[PDB]
Amino acid sequence: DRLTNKFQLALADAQSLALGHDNQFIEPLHLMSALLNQEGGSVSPLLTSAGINAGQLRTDINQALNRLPQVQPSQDLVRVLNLCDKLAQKRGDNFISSELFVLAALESRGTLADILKAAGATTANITQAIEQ
Repeated sequence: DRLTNKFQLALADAQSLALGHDNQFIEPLHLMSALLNQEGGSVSPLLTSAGINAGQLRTDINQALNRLPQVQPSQDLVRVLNLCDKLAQKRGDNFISSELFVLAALESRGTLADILKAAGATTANITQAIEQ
């Protein structure tokens, strides 16, 4: 799609994570975990730059993943990805990058947004990190 190759690869990993954890749906949480674990990925350094502890974030995200029902993208994920698209359009980006997911997730309510807020993320410090 309009997604960067790195973002597409993280999505594939998110699917593997959901499968490996016996979850029926790939949730924004799965993608965040994949992005946090992506060597050379943009998400971890973006968070560190925004003043958010990426290490503790993956722990809280893993805790949330551990709470999901066990038994394929969820509508939650489709929704957040749609906002990523709109955000890329508003910022004038040619493609949808991983950093936008952090911003879109923060503005999409639900568990991931709650975790990000508690971790110190705000539309302001994430947007600043993105522009930087």
